[PDB]
Amino acid sequence: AAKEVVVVSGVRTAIGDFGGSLKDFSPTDLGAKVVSEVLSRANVSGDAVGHVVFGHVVNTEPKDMYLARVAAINGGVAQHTPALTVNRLCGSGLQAIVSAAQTIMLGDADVAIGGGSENMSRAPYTVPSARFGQRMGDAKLVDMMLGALHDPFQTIHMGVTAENVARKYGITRDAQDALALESHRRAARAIAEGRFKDQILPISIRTKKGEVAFDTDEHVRHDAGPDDFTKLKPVFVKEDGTVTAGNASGINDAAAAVLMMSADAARAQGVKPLARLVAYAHAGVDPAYMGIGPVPATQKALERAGLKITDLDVIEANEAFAAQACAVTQELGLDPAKVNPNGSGISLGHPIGATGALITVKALYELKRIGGRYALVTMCIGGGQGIAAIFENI
Amino acid sequence: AAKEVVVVSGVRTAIGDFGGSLKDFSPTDLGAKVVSEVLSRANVSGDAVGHVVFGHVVNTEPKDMYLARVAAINGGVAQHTPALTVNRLCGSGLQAIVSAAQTIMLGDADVAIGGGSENMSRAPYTVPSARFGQRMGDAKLVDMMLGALHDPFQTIHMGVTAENVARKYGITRDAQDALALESHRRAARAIAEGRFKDQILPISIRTKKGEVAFDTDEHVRHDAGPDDFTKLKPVFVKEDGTVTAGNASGINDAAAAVLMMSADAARAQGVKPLARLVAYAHAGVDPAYMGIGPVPATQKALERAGLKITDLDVIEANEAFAAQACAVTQELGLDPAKVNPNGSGISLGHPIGATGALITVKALYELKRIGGRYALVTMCIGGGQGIAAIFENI
Amino acid sequence: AAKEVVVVSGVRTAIGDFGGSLKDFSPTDLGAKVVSEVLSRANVSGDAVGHVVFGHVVNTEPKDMYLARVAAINGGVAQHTPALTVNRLCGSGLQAIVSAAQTIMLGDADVAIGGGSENMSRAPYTVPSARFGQRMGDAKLVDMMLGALHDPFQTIHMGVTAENVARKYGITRDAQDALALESHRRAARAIAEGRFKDQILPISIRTKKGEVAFDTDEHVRHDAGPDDFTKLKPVFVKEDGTVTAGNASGINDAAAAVLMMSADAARAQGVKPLARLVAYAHAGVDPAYMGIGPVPATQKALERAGLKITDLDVIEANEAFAAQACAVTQELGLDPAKVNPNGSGISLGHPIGATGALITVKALYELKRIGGRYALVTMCIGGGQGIAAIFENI
Amino acid sequence: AAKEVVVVSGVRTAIGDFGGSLKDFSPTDLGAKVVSEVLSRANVSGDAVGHVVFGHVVNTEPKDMYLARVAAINGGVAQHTPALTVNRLCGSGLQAIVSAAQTIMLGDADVAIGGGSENMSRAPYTVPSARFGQRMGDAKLVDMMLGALHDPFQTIHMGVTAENVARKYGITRDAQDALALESHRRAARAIAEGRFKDQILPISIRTKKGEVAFDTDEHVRHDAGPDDFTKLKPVFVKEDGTVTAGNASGINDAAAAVLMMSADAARAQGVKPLARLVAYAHAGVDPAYMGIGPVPATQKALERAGLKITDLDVIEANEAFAAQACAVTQELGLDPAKVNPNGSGISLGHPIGATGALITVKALYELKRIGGRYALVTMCIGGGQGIAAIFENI
Ligand SMILES: CC(C)(COP(=O)(O)OP(=O)(O)OC[C@H]1O[C@@H](n2cnc3c(N)ncnc32)[C@H](O)[C@@H]1OP(=O)(O)O)[C@@H](O)C(=O)NCCC(=O)NCCS
Ligand SMILES: CC(C)(COP(=O)(O)OP(=O)(O)OC[C@H]1O[C@@H](n2cnc3c(N)ncnc32)[C@H](O)[C@@H]1OP(=O)(O)O)[C@@H](O)C(=O)NCCC(=O)NCCS
Ligand SMILES: CC(C)(COP(=O)(O)OP(=O)(O)OC[C@H]1O[C@@H](n2cnc3c(N)ncnc32)[C@H](O)[C@@H]1OP(=O)(O)O)[C@@H](O)C(=O)NCCC(=O)NCCS
Ligand SMILES: CC(C)(COP(=O)(O)OP(=O)(O)OC[C@H]1O[C@@H](n2cnc3c(N)ncnc32)[C@H](O)[C@@H]1OP(=O)(O)O)[C@@H](O)C(=O)NCCC(=O)NCCS
Repeated sequence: AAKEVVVVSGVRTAIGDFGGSLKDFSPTDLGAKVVSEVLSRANVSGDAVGHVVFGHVVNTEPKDMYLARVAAINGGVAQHTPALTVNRLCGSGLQAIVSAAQTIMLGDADVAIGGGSENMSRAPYTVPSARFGQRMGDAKLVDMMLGALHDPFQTIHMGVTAENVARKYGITRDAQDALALESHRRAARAIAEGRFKDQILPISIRTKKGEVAFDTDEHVRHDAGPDDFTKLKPVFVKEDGTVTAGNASGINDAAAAVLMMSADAARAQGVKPLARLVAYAHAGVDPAYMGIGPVPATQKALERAGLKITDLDVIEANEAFAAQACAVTQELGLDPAKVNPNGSGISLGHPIGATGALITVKALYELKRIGGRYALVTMCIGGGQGIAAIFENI
Repeated sequence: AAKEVVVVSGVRTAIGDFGGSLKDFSPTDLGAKVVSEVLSRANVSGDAVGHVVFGHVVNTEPKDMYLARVAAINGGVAQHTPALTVNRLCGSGLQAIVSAAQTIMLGDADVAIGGGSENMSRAPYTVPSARFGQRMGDAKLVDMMLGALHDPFQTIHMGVTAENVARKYGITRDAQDALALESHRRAARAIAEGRFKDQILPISIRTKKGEVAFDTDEHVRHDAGPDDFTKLKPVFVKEDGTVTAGNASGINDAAAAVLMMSADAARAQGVKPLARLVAYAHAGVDPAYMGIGPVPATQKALERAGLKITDLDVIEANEAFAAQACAVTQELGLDPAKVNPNGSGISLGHPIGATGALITVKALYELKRIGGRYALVTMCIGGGQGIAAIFENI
Repeated sequence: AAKEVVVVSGVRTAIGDFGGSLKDFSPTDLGAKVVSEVLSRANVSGDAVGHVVFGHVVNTEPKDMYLARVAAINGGVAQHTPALTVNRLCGSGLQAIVSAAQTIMLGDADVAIGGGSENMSRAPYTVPSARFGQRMGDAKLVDMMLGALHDPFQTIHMGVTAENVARKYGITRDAQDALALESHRRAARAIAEGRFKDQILPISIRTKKGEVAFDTDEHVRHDAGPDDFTKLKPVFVKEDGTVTAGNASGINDAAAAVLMMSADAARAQGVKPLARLVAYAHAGVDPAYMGIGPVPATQKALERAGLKITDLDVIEANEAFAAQACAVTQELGLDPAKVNPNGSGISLGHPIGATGALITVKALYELKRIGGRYALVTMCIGGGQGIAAIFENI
Repeated sequence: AAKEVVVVSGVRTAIGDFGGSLKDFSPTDLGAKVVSEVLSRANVSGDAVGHVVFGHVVNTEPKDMYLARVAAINGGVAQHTPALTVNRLCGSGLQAIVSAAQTIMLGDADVAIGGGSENMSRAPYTVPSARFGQRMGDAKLVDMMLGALHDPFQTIHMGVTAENVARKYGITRDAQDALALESHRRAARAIAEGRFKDQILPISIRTKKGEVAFDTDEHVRHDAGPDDFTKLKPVFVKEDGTVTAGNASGINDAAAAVLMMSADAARAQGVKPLARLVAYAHAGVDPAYMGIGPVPATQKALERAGLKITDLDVIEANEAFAAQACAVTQELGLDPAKVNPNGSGISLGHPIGATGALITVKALYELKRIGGRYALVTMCIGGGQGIAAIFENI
């Protein structure tokens, strides 16, 4: 049998807007900041880490091809610790946590860090013709940010797959704008009641008026009213459109990480843990319907966990698009009060490579706030996949 | 305990030169070719795959951020199969195989494909200032290929870290050029004797003279003598250099993959496999001496396998630079006659993300050629890492 | 002897700021607008124009290589009229007027249009490596705007030559900021008293609040006080600097044109002319001291005209930099009250390719306002030249 | 009246192919070479030049906006000499000579240099969105070479306007290919007989094999037969095409210049000159039929010279496309045996901005070869123009 994996500590940055407060912080900078902090929060020496795994999708500079290693080293981890970067698109952050946990499960390590880091503001343009030349004719500057949001098979924006999911599963424009408005309100509540304070690492943003601490998710609209959403126009299809800029998640910058140990190593260190890993699962779906990826992934994870949907006190199911999150809640039969209690992608943002690790942090801190037992963390994946993990508060 | 992992089939493309015969084949195109071919070789249906993992470092286009999923789908793997892309720099190809093997070891899958794909000819240039503009003053087009070959801490070419290793471990220029020459002669002999024919998937390269079959590693110099290497000048340092273009590996394009099954699925199907996985290990080292990463990784892997250096019949240790390949062989006490019996990176090329999977294929087919039992696959990793795996012919 | 050249009509746009009101109007768009207007103001059929010549330096798109022809055709000139684009850097606009006048002097035409057009906001970046490729290493995005402001011989900004002129000719920082402040005030006066109303062609700038007329030179600071200038720091040299962002001309967008006829053709058309051409002259100087180009050019033009500095009632001597305009006024012994009566480059802006034609328009309308006889129009030229023209009110 | 203009000396480079032997020589480098050489040929001191005018269309770098001044200064012309760059598209080279001649005709100078320089291999790509950014979505790298070959009104390649002229003037494919073949044979004969040796300035082209002399127009096919042109397909229209790569001119790199003096300065110095300028003329035509621009220009020039078609011993009418070159010869009634006796754009190449000056040199040296008296130099101009000049051997 495989060893048990304990999550001793976790942290996240505040989520920055596209072109906002974190646009000057590279992904390796953010990665290192969260690495150093989870080491501190867990009281673990950087010399005792067995593995580092980071999720990350859009390379913004050469260093990013070394992201996990740079975040680890500059985060204070000894140079003898291996470092891996993983890309499962929007699930990369949770995948990183899964991969790090596997090294503990398999006995290759008894300490491992799993996280993600992404700065979409710094997403580059590429010139595929620049190495060997165009010779003649106009060439293209390729938007790698928009390219990461396009299905590679039909070359359609991820939002077109959201419309496919809305049409197929019967999700109205009214229903989408409902989830969007509430998400903003739950998040505004969370920021007001301070539910995010402990999990967020503040970052001093060197402004010209003197430094200021960036410690609040800036995508949230605190004045949210339903007219703000009904006035918007569908962005991804010309006819019979329903997905808008308002009911679809933002594009954002952020990083997050968790530190994990084997059950034995955590016992022998007097660390007060957040939770323990119960199970995980992966699934693939039709790429044209990638939004409902979380449904089979969540169902397989419950099977491995020996649990039922009704045992889940906290559900972090990323709101990539209101169109698909409604169908996920509907097809699984979830209690919308237990799903994204404090908002998600629509309100908080979607720093794709980091989202999976970031919402794992949310789920665990929510479990402590409410004294719950089981949390589900799931999200959809461009190209047609889903990923899901279940944690137990302890 | 952990389930035994069987490698039933493997394949690689021939290795194309920089700007050479595969310059027109995208990484996802190459990846799909090898996926479809390992499936046919293992006699496994595209609908029966538990997981796909591909190593890949330098994104050449948006599709590449979906590389594993595009290679799997366009290789004929059903859409219900999860796909993951991993980046551990030059170790990514072998990491992909380890990651895929781990899903079998952990029971999440009984069939998994591990591979790697890289086209360095198609490595792009980025424009960091394109999205938000430069306003005034010259800007830069950033070479992402060279970027992937620069240590991200000191911002020095990997070749400089090769000089550090040569200096520290007493690897003379004469010794480096002797290894480089012997690598070309071994590869030229392997080509002439047809040792690679079975493991190579031909690719039809549309030429204006009509289609021709690309099936021979074109970086190899078949009439090389010692003077061809002595005449070259050091390329990476201005003073006291030893590393030349001739005793450094090439930059290349290729793909490779292997198909793995749980031992029980292999028994039941009645396959005639290549090998079983015995053990694997990772290691981190000083980034400035990344070339000796294989030493601690190989030692940790022999420990886990309960094996000794003398039990190894075949060794594929990638020749990133003769400077480090010599130090690796010297520090572990390996027989140079058993190390890379048919050449390696200096003569065949180094298609970064695919090399680890590619040389695994080479190792297993060489085991079959000599009736050997154990093979070691190991390689150094930029940023200061090593990776190693041991296979048993069965 | 050579025929006499009459200026029957002229016009200019308001001068736009770098990134300001005209950033969406290409140079051929502005060129055509001023072409059509001078035809109207002169009551000349587009079928009766013998030549069109336009000055223009920085190509912003392929069309600009056809600038004179596009401005003429889209401006309403018949397709049988030849069209020439000329580049004498900052003197291009006056050069265009000179070249057009020469066709009348030589009897090749008895109707000709001379003008200039420039949009520095739309100045492009180039990629010299893009046609045949960089192969490897970082390449450069070249700022063609900044490149046009750099001396091609020593590769120094035009402002460094201003410091050379200030040092050599004894122009203090106090003296420079004095001319700068007054220039802004004279211009603010001119805008207030409406002196520019008749010469300016308004351009409707399609805003989202409904269209608005852009008819006022927007570089001018109406609140100008000497502390605004003394607080600034020298921009072009680190030591012993004196040229600042405040005493140096702006970079701007604008177009202007004049319509000219032979004396006979103007007689036989009942056109009420602005002025007639008296003489012109060219000079070259040390490129490192290009600022004092106007001095020898003005002296040679007076010789050809048979006039003295004291016969000039209006002087338009472009204020490229306060450092050089002070030396020009000083070395020629000019009455600063007669020099730039309504401001110049520092206050109004410097749309380089159009400036020469634009300030000719100013000089002629000032001659009418004050009932004067002779006007001088001169300017310095990057690379080390000067150009000057003298007109007579009639 | 106007002063008589004497061409005392002329020179050209050999014409390099696109991406060929002159790809590494900037336009200002080529311009300076010919400037220094016409000075040496005329036996005139660099300090005795009244004006310099250079034709140039496609800026390859910032220096090119200073092209005439850089060519003059680096050609050894004293800095007191004014320098002007002119752009009349393919007519720029001849326009430069006319503009320079006009300063002599008008008395502003007794010595002037007229030339042209273009390196199309070095034509750049622009990035219109680089300065202020693209924010989101793909952008373009704009090919400025192709841009200079597109009519700016209908946005069609010049080759499409060649089809219009072929259609309208009944120029068959057979007739176009007959002209193209004969052009190569005439040029190949001229090379073999050494007719160009005296007029060509060799350029040492630094090769890895050692420096070699570039002194032969390398676009010429010396073993061409009718089948080489009949096999080619139309390149510019999808239906009913006639214009091919074989019967269209090349895109090329070269420079040329001539040195002119007033007749009195030539008398006094005792030079042995090439020719005197007799007359010149311009014309505009329908942009869609720009290929017949030379017809009205040549007619207007013969009128001014008081000459007839039959008085012309030599004719250099640039072969932009055989389609228009045939129509030009047909519409004026020229003897094809006198038109381009040694080839033209189809065989020798078409280095846009330099062609007009280059073929002037060719015309004057051919006059000396046959003891002819009068030469016509004419060419069509994109945008719908023509230019023509007549010279007398003396
Ligand atoms: C939906 C999408 C196309 C919108 O992008 P955008 O237009 O650039 O977003 P912006 O905030 O800059 O502008 C949207 C406009 O809608 C309006 N809007 C958006 N959300 C709103 C809200 N909650 N309330 C009121 N108005 C809103 C804004 O006023 C805004 O107007 P402005 O541009 O004048 O400021 C883009 O965010 C997207 O692609 N989302 C999906 C991302 C994705 O695929 N993630 C991975 C999937 S797993
Ligand atoms: C060393 C390096 C900078 C050379 O770049 P390159 O110029 O593109 O290399 P090429 O093989 O294409 O050609 C180099 C020149 O040396 C010569 N050359 C190459 N191999 C040779 C050999 N075995 N013998 C003699 N000459 C050789 C080539 O002929 C060529 O000369 P030429 O132009 O006259 O034909 C580059 O290959 C490199 O960086 N290698 C290291 C790869 C790496 O970092 N891998 C991962 C690190 S863990
Ligand atoms: C001088 C030069 C380097 C300054 O460029 P710039 O810094 O981009 O100009 P900007 O207006 O954007 O900024 C200048 C700053 O100085 C200050 N400044 C400039 N002029 C000022 C004035 N008249 N009053 C108060 N402040 C002023 C501004 O506040 C401004 O601050 P901000 O950036 O926060 O807004 C540039 O305009 C230049 O090159 N001028 C010469 C052009 C030339 O060579 N022409 C051809 C010669 S023949
Ligand atoms: C026509 C045009 C589009 C062709 O572009 P190109 O492909 O770069 O032309 P190239 O000469 O380099 O080669 C073209 C192909 O035709 C062939 N070719 C060229 N000339 C040939 C000839 N005389 N006979 C047979 N074949 C010929 C080349 O060999 C080559 O084939 P390959 O690749 O197998 O070697 C381009 O030359 C053009 O636009 N010309 C018009 C120029 C112009 O506009 N001047 C100003 C207008 S006023």
